[PDB]
Amino acid sequence: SLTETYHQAYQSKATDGFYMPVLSSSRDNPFHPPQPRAIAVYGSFLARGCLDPVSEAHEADGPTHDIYRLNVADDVAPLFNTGVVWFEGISPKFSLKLKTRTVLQYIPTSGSVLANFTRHEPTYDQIALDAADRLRNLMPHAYPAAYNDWGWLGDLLDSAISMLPGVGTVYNIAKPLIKPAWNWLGNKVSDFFGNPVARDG
Amino acid sequence: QYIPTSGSVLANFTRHEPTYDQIALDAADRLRNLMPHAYPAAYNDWGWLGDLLDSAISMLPGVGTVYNIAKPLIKPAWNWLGNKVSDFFGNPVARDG
Amino acid sequence: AVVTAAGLAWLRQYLNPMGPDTTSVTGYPDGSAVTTCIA
Amino acid sequence: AVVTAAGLAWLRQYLNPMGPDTTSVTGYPDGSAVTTCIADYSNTFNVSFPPREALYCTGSSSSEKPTLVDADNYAKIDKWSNYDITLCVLALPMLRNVVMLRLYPHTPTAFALTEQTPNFPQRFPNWSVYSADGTRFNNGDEPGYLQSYVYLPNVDKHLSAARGYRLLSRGITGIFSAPALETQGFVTACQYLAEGSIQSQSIKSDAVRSVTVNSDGTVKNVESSSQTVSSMPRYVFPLDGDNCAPSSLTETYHQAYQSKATDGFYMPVLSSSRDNPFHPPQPRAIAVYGSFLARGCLDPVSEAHEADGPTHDIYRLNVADDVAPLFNTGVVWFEGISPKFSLKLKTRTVLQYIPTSGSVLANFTRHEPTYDQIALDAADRLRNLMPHAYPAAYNDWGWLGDLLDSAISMLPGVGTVYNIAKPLIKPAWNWLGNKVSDFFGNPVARDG
Amino acid sequence: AVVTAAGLAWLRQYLNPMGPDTTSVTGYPDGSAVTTCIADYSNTFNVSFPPREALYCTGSSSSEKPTLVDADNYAKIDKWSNYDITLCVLALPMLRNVVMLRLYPHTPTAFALTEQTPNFPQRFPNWSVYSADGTRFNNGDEPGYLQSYVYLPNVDKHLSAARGYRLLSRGITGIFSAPALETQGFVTACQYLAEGSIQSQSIKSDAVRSVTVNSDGTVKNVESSSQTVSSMPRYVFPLDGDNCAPSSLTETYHQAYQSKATDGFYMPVLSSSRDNPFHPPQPRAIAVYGSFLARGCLDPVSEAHEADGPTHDIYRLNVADDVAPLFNTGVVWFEGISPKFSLKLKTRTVLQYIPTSGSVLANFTRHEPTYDQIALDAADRLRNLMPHAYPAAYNDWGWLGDLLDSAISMLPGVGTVYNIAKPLIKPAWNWLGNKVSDFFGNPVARDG
Amino acid sequence: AVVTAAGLAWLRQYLNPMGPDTTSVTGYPDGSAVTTCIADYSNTFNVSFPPREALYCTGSSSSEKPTLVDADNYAKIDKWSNYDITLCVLALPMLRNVVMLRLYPHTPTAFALTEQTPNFPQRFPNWSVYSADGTRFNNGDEPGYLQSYVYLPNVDKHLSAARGYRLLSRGITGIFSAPALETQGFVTACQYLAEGSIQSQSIKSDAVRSVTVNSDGTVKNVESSSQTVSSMPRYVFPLDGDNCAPSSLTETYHQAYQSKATDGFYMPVLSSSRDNPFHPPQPRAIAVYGSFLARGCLDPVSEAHEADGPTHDIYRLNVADDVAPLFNTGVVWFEGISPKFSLKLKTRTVLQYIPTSGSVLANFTRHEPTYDQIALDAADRLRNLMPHAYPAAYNDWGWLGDLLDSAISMLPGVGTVYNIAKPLIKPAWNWLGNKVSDFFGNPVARDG
Repeated sequence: SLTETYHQAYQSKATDGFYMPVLSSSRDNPFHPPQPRAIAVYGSFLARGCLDPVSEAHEADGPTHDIYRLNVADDVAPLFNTGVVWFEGISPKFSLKLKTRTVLQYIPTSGSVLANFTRHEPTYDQIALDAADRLRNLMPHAYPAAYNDWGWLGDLLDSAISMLPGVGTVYNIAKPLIKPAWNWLGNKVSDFFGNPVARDG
Repeated sequence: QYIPTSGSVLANFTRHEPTYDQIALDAADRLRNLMPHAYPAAYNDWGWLGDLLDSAISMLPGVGTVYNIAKPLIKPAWNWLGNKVSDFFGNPVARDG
Repeated sequence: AVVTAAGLAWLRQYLNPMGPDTTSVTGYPDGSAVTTCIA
Repeated sequence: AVVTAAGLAWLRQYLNPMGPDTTSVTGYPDGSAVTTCIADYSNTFNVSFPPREALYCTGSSSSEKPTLVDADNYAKIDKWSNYDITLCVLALPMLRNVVMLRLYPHTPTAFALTEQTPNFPQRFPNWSVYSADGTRFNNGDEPGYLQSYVYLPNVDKHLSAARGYRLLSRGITGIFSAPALETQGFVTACQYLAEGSIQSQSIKSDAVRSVTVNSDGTVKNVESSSQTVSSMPRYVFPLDGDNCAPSSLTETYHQAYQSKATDGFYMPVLSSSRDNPFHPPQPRAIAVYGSFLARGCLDPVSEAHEADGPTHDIYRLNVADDVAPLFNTGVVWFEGISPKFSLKLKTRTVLQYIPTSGSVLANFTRHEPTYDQIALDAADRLRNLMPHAYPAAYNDWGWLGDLLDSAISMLPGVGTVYNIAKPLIKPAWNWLGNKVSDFFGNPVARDG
Repeated sequence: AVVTAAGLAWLRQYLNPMGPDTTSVTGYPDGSAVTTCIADYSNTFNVSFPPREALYCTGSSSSEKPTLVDADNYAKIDKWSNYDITLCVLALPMLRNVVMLRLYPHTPTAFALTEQTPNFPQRFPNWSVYSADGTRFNNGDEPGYLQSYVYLPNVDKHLSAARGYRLLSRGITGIFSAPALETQGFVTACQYLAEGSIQSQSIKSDAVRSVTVNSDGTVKNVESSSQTVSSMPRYVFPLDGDNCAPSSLTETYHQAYQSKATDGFYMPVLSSSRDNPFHPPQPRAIAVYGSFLARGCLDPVSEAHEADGPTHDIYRLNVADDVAPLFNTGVVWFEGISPKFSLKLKTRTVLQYIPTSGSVLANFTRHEPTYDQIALDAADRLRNLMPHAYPAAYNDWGWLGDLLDSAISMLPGVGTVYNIAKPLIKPAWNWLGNKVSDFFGNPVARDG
Repeated sequence: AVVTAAGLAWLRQYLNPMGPDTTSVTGYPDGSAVTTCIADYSNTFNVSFPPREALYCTGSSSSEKPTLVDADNYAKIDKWSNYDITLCVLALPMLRNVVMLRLYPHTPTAFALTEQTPNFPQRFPNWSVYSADGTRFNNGDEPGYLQSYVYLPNVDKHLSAARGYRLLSRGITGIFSAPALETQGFVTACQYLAEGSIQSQSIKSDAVRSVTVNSDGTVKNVESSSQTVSSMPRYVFPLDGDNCAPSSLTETYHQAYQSKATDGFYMPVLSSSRDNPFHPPQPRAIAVYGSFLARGCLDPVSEAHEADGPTHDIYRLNVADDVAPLFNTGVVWFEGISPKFSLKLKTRTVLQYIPTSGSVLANFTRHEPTYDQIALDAADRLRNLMPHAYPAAYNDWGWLGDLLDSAISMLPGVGTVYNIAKPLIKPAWNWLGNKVSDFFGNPVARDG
């Protein structure tokens, strides 16, 4: 279902692993106070209830969606995507090395440990935020585990996407952007600028 | 618009063409406060729409402009009761229905 | 720097849903990159 | 005098239904001037050797009882799995039940059917067993082969809510896979027109024979109602079951496709007619013509024996459907297949509906009745040149479109504008020997 | 390379049968090289609300008795006359019985028929009543609608004395009239191909069940002759009765004609085929396809239940005739009609006969087998462009002939001599809004 | 843009099957791309007045007994031989049984058939007698005419071993001879399309009527199984038997051939269609449509009487065969023939087979699927111009090929390269008056 639905979904052989950078879905990232709360997942409703003309008594058993409690409490990062990866038909003697990197900003409370590690340099950059918002819909959902340090990033993708926001442009043309083909399964992979990606890992 | 679930009826009728247009969204946001709330039942196919209203509202968003001046925009008078109706550009609207 | 045909079509169908000119339907111009069906 | 873009797109989707570039569906270029919705059904199935729980008996065992599972006669089928097997897929022009799958212990001499109507034919995930002597299978008999129908339910749902339909294109891909050092086998595929029609077979009636011995009642109603009548009408396919063996198909049709099993197959089912009119949905019982035994009036006989003339056997499939007329019937055989195989069977069927008012289809209409006679003429011309099948991975043909459709579109009539597009030569589709050539002589290196 | 005069005359009489200039009849331009006589039947009828003496019951009341008049249930029909009514005229391709008229108290949801064969269908001046619950009407029931057949007797007389026939053209004019300040109502008209064929429905036979208790006679002839057989063959029309409501017809077909009731209608019934071969006269019972109820073999069922598969209901009209094949079926609805209306129904039917030797037709022969492929190609091309109907007074179209036929005759093939006759644009037949435009943009001011 | 050599050869063999230059057989130019073998059957028969030993009765005399010879009623047939006689040959499109011969004492008013199925129809050397009152003949009745079938056994043998067939061409030559000063008589010949189809006639069933008087058994199974059903399917030819008299044929068809008896005839049976597809061999009972007597539903009748509507009489020939579809049916009459005549009947039938694998035909294959649309278009164009027959010795027409085929091949479409080949004028085939003219005005002096 995920492969059919989402175009940027990543597929490959199990040996390729995966590398998913979770992306935000909003252009703003306001601070929020820590507030752990019990997490749950919406299910599906069974009784139609007032979805059809019914009596007053049956309004109560209207469309009520099942809520699956996880018995886990946490505070979530709003507007961040949910990722899901499947390894299908892998050997039962497998070994997965999971490596997670989570970087997040805090406002330390007075007399707390965080107060000893402070970055007093607040910068402002509207262009970067607009570029990230624009790139949100272009980047693939995942890459092979060894496909870090993409060549096309930074001064080609970021640059070539940097003049489009409004007309806030000083450099006329950086590089035309073509639709990449992330066909990892058939080894016919082309980057954002048509340059082929030979397997380096 | 729908995102069909797998093995559902909607999956047989799919448009695989996602387009991106920031200018159109900004123009709609700008026009939100100018358009009348309703029109006479027979007043479809407005002449002033599309390449006059949309165009003349299209250079204002930021400065994302290539065409210098399209058409100055004047405040319309939608006095349907007294038949003294003027469109967004001062052109009178004679009753066609 | 200029509006596209799809953006203009969406604007027309959003501002004039029952206009006779609007014949074909167009999606929201945001590049959602998902499989969509317009009804 | 020039083929439009819509006609070219329809030609591409008709000749290459499963091509990667084929994303937006386009209707038949005839200018029908009606409100229509084009539906595209893409389905994927994983066919393999079925387990015991997926097998059911077709004999009188499950006569009025529900589908009855095999009573652990699965040992013989495991013995089949000890040796190599044979796969057969038959794509009749039926809208739903897109293909019929058959498992054989070894390659048969013909595509035989059962004389008696089978009980509860099973959709793909479940199979049904048939005996080795060409009869329905009850528990304790000798299994001959397995049979299943690959069913599309959305097609049925949409056909129910439609005033008219017509099949635009159909393609079947057969991606084959097997464990390492176990990839032996050959694949054959062939298309041919089996123009079915609504016919009724000739049956006999029941005459009462009453001997009333009563003194007052001596009517003796011995009336001879044992005449010859016509059974219920069925859509009968004149498919050459006796001539559907692989070798006969290869030796008969020149465009038939043969290759190694690992290459799979990709069959773009074609149409045998130039016109594709709308037809009202009308499901009917599907049957297949057989052969006749009694010559009857084929020799000089009495007026009494003319009744039992050349009556052709009609095999009932116990499946009801509406078929796409004038579309080809396809047969593909996988011979010498390792029993631990896997077949990713993909199907893409695009068809145009006229939505019934208030139906769910009416919300997906698409109104541009384009008209392009050049595209239809090119499709008619190209019918005899395109091969019946290609390897599974041989999509996105370079010679298609700007090269083949252009080299054909200026042939019809005198409707020619360009001087000469490109000369057309006879291709050589020798996939077995790896010496494949296109319609213009360009070689093809294998991409799998 | 140029259309002859005979071909142009035939095209004019085919597209505009009731045009004022159409006086001399011309045959089909195919060079048949046979002795033929062209007959032109012009008939006029005055349809209005029937009195009590013109109404007859269709139920079992007149089963074997002759046509039985309404036993003063005419009070309910007068109550109909208190309100507005609905008229329907259905022009099937039947040669005689040119149209069928129906009176409704209000617009129906579908063009329904009776399941049981009606008794004594009545020709136009007499009507026959049908119940409100879709059944035949006996005295004391609830009348649902009135039905009549408009019959041409000369057509029957001439068809009897002919070796072969073919319909050349047919047109129906519907001049509407009503008292002053009582002219409300709308008129809709639509043509569509209902390609009938000779089919037999599936019926059940009668099995004898004898229990002979005699001591000497204990045969017990319990023979099961309750099999499924085919009824007598009938010419069945696949007309979408459930989809013949006015709104559905307008929303489905683009060329459908809608206007005010006072405008009447003028339907030039067209042909759906390029070839018009001669056919031998062969009257047959006329029936209409319905819908099916039991799915039968549309789902996996036992071999015993395959007999009662998707059997489509066939409604018998109790009318025998020979139909003109490939000619369109027309439906026109007058909704919201004042009950004190008047309809001058004119019909013009021109058809070619091959006279039987010694028959009365042999004295009216006319031998010039002209041949014109360009005219036939132009007629084929123009089928999808001409609207299905026009207002009653909209004869003698200026755009026809020198303008439309010329702008079409150079399209086919490369058979073009003149550089450019006139560009062709899409017309707008908006009779309701009085914004009508021709194929060349010229407006039309109303002439009535 | 130019007709190939294979297409020209096929055209020559199709229009002039018995021409002296026609030696090598060529297939249909459609590019079928299948393995085919062309078979050419040339047969010669010596028809004359049969002796007594060659005559058999068709009545109930030989009902289940074998063919029963005339019990010396041959005196009446000798009395026929005292006067002049009439010959009739009817070439139906049946593959075997190429023609049917009939001997009459005098010219009949129609080509009548027997209502009851005849017993043991006899192949050519043996004839079968039919009574003068249009019934089967038993010994002691009044003989009306003699009938025989001319049979090709090799055609049957080859049709048995073939997957598909199509008739390429057929010609029948009728060389006539008679003693000196005894050569009076006239010959007439005419071709016309009798497009048969697989139809079933409407028959009645047998309803049991049991009156069980037993005290315990009082079931009274009086079930009404006397309904109307369909008989076994037969291939029915709609040949105008009532309109097959010589004078009517001459007055109806312009291309009909008339001449003196000594001139014989030469009929190149033509095809009425542009497409000639392969068909699977499928022999079936052959029958002929007659006329109807009861009008039935042709008039307003009760729902009970609609069953016995216009039911057309179907005459069973008691002969089973497969026919060549869309090929013309030919009739030739020899009137006023001296009874001591002789007819050398030659037949040439060329047809293409698809050989069944392992059959005897597979050793005679000939693989060059040529494609020529121009030849097919020329054949379609020439159908209405060639006369239906020629004198027996009028082979090797000079106007054929370089003159007629060239003067026609540039007409279709705009596919014309040469400026002008030769103007085409209407020929005058007045063989009776010895004023014959070709398509170009060149006279023909008699060569016999």
